[PDB]
Amino acid sequence: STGSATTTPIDSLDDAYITPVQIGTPAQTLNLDFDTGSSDLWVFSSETTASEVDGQTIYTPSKSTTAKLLSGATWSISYGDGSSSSGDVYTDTVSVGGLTVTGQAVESAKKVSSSFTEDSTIDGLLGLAFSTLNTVSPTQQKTFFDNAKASLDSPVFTADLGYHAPGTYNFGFIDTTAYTGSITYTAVSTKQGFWEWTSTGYAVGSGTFKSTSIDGIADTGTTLLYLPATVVSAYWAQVSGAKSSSSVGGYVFPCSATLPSFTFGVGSARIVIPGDYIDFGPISTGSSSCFGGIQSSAGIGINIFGDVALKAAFVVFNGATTPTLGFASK
Repeated sequence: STGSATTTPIDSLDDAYITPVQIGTPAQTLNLDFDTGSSDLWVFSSETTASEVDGQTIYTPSKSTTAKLLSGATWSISYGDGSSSSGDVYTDTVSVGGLTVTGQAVESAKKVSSSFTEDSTIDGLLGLAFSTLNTVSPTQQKTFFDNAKASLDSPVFTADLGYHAPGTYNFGFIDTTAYTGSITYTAVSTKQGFWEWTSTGYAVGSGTFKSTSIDGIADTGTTLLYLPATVVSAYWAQVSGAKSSSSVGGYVFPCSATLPSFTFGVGSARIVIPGDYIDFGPISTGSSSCFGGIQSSAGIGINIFGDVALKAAFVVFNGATTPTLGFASK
């Protein structure tokens, strides 16, 4: 089997991407944030505290003839941005782009943190990291990809995120018309539960490539590119007037600036992030200070190849017995 679904930016900045997902019988379609940096499929639901729902579409398990409470199971998750959610668990039929999994754990939110309530465009998350990170207790549950894997034509999914435009998540096949050149594959460590890999270096604009190992994670659920402070300083030093602002929370730059590109290495190959992709717009409405799309990871503990980086590539998440990542230009 295969599946193919369009993913759409939630706003004009590409802060996140939503992908329609069919849950239950008859189908309830929710728009979920596909997150290769986490491993829970959770949804706003009829069980979510009413004051914490503001415009999201909810899953109502009592209206699904295939829903079954997973007795005793609870979940609770915290994300790198400080947001969180928790609740109980049903199993139900879940379909993405024509690919159907029966008995998928659907984690129903009883509580969500304010940032989720305040974003009416995201009805939940669909985790695509390794199932070892799934938070369901006392019986850890598998991700949608893990459950689908055996049925797929090939044990892979691909992320083709758009810049200010829709893109595609495919399951079970590699669309050879969706990229240019060849796909360069690179080794993955699953020791932390992530799609963790080592970039071979970087360049700023037309500058020379610096060969240096940068370990980080391919994370579709993180907006920005978080890299070591040395690398980030080298980038922003090429933007007149850019500076790190403690009060704003990162590097800002004059909105009148033209940003240089940023290149990262994948083996001997190179992925170029155009300068435009690094502009996240005014820090507040009407400001002439703009927020940068490349930020320091120094306070995170891990480097994160988020959407800023991934949207410049066609990305293969190869879930074979020994997982690998592939990157192609497009």
